[PDB]
Amino acid sequence: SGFRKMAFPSGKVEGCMVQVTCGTTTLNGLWLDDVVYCPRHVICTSEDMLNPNYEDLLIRKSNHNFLVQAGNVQLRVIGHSMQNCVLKLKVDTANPKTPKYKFVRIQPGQTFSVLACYNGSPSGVYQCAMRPNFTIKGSFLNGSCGSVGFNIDYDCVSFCYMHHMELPTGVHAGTDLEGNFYGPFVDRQTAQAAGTDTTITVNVLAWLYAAVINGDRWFLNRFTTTLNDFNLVAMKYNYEPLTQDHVDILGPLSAQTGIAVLDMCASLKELLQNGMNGRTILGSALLEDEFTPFDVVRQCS
Amino acid sequence: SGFRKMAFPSGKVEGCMVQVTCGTTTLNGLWLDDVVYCPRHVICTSEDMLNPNYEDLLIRKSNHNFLVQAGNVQLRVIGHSMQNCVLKLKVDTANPKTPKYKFVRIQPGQTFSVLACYNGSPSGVYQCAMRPNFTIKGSFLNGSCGSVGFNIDYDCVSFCYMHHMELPTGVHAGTDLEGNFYGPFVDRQTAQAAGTDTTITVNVLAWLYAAVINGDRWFLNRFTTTLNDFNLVAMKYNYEPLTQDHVDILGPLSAQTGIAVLDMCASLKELLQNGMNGRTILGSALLEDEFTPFDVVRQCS
Ligand SMILES: c1ccc(-n2cnnn2)cc1
Ligand SMILES: [Cl-]
Ligand SMILES: [Cl-]
Repeated sequence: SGFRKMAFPSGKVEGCMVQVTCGTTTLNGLWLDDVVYCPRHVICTSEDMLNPNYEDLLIRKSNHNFLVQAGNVQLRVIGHSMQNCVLKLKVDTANPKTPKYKFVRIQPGQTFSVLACYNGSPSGVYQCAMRPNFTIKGSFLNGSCGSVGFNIDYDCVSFCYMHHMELPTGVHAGTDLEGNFYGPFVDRQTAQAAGTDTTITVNVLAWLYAAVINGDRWFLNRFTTTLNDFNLVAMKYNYEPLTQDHVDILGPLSAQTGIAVLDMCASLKELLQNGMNGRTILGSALLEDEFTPFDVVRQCS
Repeated sequence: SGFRKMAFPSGKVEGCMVQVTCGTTTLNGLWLDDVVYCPRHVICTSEDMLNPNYEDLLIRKSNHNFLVQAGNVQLRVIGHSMQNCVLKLKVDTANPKTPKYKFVRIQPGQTFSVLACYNGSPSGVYQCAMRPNFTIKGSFLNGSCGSVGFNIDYDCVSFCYMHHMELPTGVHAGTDLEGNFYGPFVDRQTAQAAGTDTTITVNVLAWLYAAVINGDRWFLNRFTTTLNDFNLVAMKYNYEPLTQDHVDILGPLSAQTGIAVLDMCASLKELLQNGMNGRTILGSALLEDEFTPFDVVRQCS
């Protein structure tokens, strides 16, 4: 028993991280087979921050303008191209530690592991969720650009996030591995701000199911609710709408615990009105929204 | 910016994990140089566990009683002995992936990373503190015995923990890598309970520094206090005594923020007496005590 924010083992991603330099700028890159992937903003200088013309800046570069380094080894670049907001440096060696892998774009609510890295060297690993406003709440300092997010299901690494920038409220924005941004953001230093965030309702419900599995029952009640009345209440606390999709997805946890989805919704409505009155759930005094239904089954018996 | 609970990158340890079987029991082992380390309880039947004599059960075993699998490869056991509550299985092959390592014993209040494993295969990684009552709050299911805890300093892995059991309240107990238990526990099926736990004061203060550095400041105040006055409030609230050594360790952070420890104690005093007056600090409605000063300095600089 127990329940914790748990990241994937990071070893397979570790053997892929390198350092990319261009001009006076150093950040991280991702070395798979004979390609290194990194943010395209590595090629910008001082007055290329507001309105860069990336196609114009790239055509002016030669291969020897890019210094790639894996530990002590210097890799040698033999070609370059751009795909959306990601740069692809072709190199003369294939990475011997390349795992089985794939690129996947995730949706709001999904979780993944981040491997934070500086100068091509891993620093730590933690779990994040894609927020409804298309940002993540991470821990990134100067030099962390090019760090990646991933899942590992059944020995295959799925890459889903590459870090590009921090927004004014202290939250983080990036792309998939095909270089398309999550949300309406752009790789320019013009003023930009995230939309107001909301709580991920389906995830909170999954976590209440986890608490019941781990032996907590104090917050249940004898009521139920319609799906519509639930949504009218929950939106007044900045919770995301629960859909029939989400109801279907909680079917297995429902069946294991014998508490119907709409009964558990009634419990959530009550918690929102009352708070916790000194108690905790799985060691938390807030309602947690960064564990998916799939994360709950994986971690629990 | 941002602040997250973060494990060390786990790859140097992932390369050391194997499966060990004796009769019908399977669990995890640690393969370093030409030895495999695992809990001595692997040799026990259900009935043995009620009241085991390990001296006698062990002399009755031989090398071929133990099956050791690294991936799909059998390791041959050529010797066997016991050190305290850990079994040492000598094998014919040195681990080509052995990192630079040593065995260390940690103190209460110190943190470390856990690599949860099942049938010799790494499953997840998370951070824990050694509680004052010598348990940890982990997440473990059957088959997790022999999973290990560790820190990394430069290139050197310091191994500090091996998982042995779950207590009735859902918390976890284990040994160092020399087989000595943390806390007053024994490796048998008998009645055992965790002592009443206490809050780690110096860590709570570290986390208040992290909050301030990340722009959370509401809980600050004009006041200061004394070690003596504070300690008498702490004793009442089941907080550990704060010592002059703790005050010194927090030195870098006092400097960085301009808030002195005894100033921060006044803030903490009010929070214990009054409450959080609703709010949250770094996304928590609890006072968090599982981050050390080093953890905070590491992450934030
Ligand atoms: C704009 C956005 C992000 C960055 N950085 C990424 N890693 N360090 N800095 C630099 C300029
Ligand atoms: Cl998804
Ligand atoms: Cl309220």
